[PDB]
This record gives sequence, C-alpha cells and structure tokens, in this order.
Amino acid sequence: TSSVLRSPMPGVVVAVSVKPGDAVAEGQEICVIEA
Amino acid sequence: TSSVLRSPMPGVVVAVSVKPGDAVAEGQEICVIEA
Repeated sequence: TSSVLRSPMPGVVVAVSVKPGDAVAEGQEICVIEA
Repeated sequence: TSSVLRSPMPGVVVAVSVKPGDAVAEGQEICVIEA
C-alpha cells in the first residue's frame, strides 16, 4: 500500500516540491538532489 | 550533476524526511507515499 522513496546518490537536497498531505501523480517531481 | 526524484505512483505523501540544504546518503529515505 505504500512506497518509500530513497536517494539514489550521495548529495545535497536543493529543492523539495511536496509536503505531507499533498497528492502525487505518477511521475510527479518530489525533490532535486545535487551530487 | 543532479537527480530529480519523482513519485512512482498516484498517492498521498504521508511523510517527508528531508528539506532543502540537507545532505543525503545513497539509500536514505526521502519520503513515504500511500497508494
């Protein structure tokens, strides 16, 4: 019933586009990480 | 140089574990989405 998203790399989070309670669509941006 | 993480499914974000400026390790939890 649930998905846990993890970072694919070491880096720094530069943007986060969602907060708890927001809906998401498949393919919708969650965050951006710089290497 | 950068990674864009997207939702793998339609759902609702139930938890977000990072904010801009935080470091992440490979495999570190970003968020949890419920279907």
